[PDB]
Amino acid sequence: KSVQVFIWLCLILVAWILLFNHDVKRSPAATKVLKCITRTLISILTGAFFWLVKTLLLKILAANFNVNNFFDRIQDSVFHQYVLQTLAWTMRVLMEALAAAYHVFRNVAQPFFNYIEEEDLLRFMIKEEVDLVFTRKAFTEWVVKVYTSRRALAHSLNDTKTAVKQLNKLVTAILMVVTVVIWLLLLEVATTEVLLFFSTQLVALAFIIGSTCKNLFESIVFVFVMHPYDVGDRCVVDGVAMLVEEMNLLTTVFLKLNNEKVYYPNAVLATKPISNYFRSPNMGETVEFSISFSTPVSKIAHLKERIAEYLEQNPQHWAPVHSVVVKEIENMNKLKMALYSDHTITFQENRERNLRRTELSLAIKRMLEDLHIDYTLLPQDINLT
Amino acid sequence: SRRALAHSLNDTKTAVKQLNKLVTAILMVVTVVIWLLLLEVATTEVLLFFSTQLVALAFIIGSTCKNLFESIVFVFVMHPYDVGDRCVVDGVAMLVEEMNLLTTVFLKLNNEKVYYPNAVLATKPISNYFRSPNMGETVEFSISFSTPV
Amino acid sequence: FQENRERNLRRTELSLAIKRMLEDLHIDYTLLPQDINLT
Repeated sequence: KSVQVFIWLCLILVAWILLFNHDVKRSPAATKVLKCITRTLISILTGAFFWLVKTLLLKILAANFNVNNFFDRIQDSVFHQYVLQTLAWTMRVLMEALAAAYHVFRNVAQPFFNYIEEEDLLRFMIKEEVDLVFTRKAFTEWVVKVYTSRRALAHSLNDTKTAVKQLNKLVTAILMVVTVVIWLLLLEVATTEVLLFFSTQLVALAFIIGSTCKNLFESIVFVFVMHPYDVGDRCVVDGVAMLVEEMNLLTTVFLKLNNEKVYYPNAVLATKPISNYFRSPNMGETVEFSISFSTPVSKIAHLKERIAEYLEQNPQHWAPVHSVVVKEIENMNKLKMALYSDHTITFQENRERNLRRTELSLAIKRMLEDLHIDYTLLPQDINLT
Repeated sequence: SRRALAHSLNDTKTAVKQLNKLVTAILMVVTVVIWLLLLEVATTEVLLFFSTQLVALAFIIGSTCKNLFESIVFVFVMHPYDVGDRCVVDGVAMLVEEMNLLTTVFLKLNNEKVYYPNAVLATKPISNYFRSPNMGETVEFSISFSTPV
Repeated sequence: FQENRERNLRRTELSLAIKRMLEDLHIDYTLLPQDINLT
């Protein structure tokens, strides 16, 4: 549409120029109005070119956001469509897009059949498709997680669209003011002195509002170019974790672990480190405990073997890889000990991570209790009088 | 090691490609404006209005391409580290993941992704484990003052 | 230090060796004696 209107306007301008290109001076009054009209056509042509470049910038930004998120958005949409069947166009579909779902899934599954019914999937989709898509409780949990992910993707898309719309409004206002001033200058109504007075007032005001649109530009380049995080991702700033809520050009709203709303200046974040749990791979875990310096090495080996067995017998929560490291020796009476292991998920699920850490700590406590590992304070010698 | 070298080469190629795109856009805008000026279509007053708008916008986007230039001179000229090398910043170790013109992605010991502004790193010390020689070790323990020599 | 896991394991092994060697040598640490006057 933009190129069509641009060609329309340019053809109109050239046609007008050709008609009056001939040197036919109807009257001195006609010349002034003709010059004013031509200046108006040139000014509106410049405005149309500005609009074209503006929409080009907006479209390239939208395409960058698409390459960033629309792939996962379309994947989630396809997964949801496949699940529903078992039980651009992609951008439009994404924009358009618990107990009840679990009940529906259970009803679809054959009675007294915990595993997914192959016949039901086959009748609704091909066997290969069903296998690729693939415990009633596990299926319900997966459906709930997929729905939550789709909702988060929709919220992220809406936030990005709102930010792009606000940026479009701002740049359109800038274009409007630029084109009106361009038309005024072309019309040549103001004399010299007033023009330089306007110029000096303009450089003054330019410094004034530059002191702020510098921060604005930093914020937009931060949110767009670096793109450290998306909506709904858990991030840590200054050592405190929080969840992204709203993406604005000048600010970003975050929710702390205590459901406390926080407002941040986007410009400041550009000068601070940002960590993302959602984008990070499976995260590690650390536990701390201490034992006596007199503990035999055999007990330490037994504890290591028990830890390895416990970790390998629970793959769903902890990966087989693990390590036990001695930190430091305190007066050769206390031996600092720590265990390192990796979850099967990231820190995004804070509640699940905390529960798993508590379970691991309880397991370590029990295992230490059975092994009879004891810690004793340094003996004190007392001389009576 | 071969996989790490391939990843480093790919990251360097991607950074060079992005820099090429940026400089090519700058060249394109420069040449179009040069052609427009040579054609001599605009009159005087509009030319100085364009000039003042240009110096204004130049300050605006300079406030940021200054940091951009600092980041590129940091990643290229100093070249403190490569992809896959373990580095320590502010006393915390991490692993290089992605090399971007404006930022560098690092992974902490807990497999925690971190994003840094490349401009800031230029003003902070950087230590590289991969490029360093064999490292030392220290252990701490205490004994009684009455221990015989 | 690039191999953080290997470095940590080697440090732990060295610490255990130091612990054992100190244990065999019978090196002991004692807190400063405290004098108590009853009433």
